[PDB]
Amino acid sequence: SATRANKDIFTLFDKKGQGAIAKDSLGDYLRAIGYNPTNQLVQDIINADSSLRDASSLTLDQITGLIEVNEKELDATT
Repeated sequence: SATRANKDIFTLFDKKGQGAIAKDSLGDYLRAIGYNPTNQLVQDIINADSSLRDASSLTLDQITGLIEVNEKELDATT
């Protein structure tokens, strides 16, 4: 995948200018970058993280730790 694509989609979904999109756009963001996972995959990687389990809005730097770190499995979706 490409990190540039994540930056364009994250800021586009960030219509407030705070550097953080709500947690209701996670799946809507993976599709715009190339990932087509499901709620079971999305919920399993979120609730499994004590920091993202209840995070209000992931920042641009937070998504990078969820795409690169899960680059093999998300890319395998596909």
